[PDB]
Amino acid sequence: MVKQIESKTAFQEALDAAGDKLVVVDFSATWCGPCKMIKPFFHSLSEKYSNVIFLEVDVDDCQDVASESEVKSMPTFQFFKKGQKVGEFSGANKEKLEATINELV
Repeated sequence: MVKQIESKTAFQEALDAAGDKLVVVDFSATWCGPCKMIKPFFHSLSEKYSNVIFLEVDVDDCQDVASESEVKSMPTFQFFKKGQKVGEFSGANKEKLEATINELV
């Protein structure tokens, strides 16, 4: 389903552990309306796409991770393959989320 990532070390470990699998990271804030709107879906997609690793980073708790990641809006989705960022977009756009998961593997 979804793993909460709570430090830069945990982030790097998850990217390393993923091997060749696509990783999708939701940079989110609990208070933010579009994040509330997408949250159950990000979850649903994670069950439809069971070979994809789904991560969440709370930007208010993990401010250093959010800074490093160059986040400026929420939700922001970043996509990784073998440690490399291969896609990114923001907004609670379910169609784009699911399609991007398919485009990147």
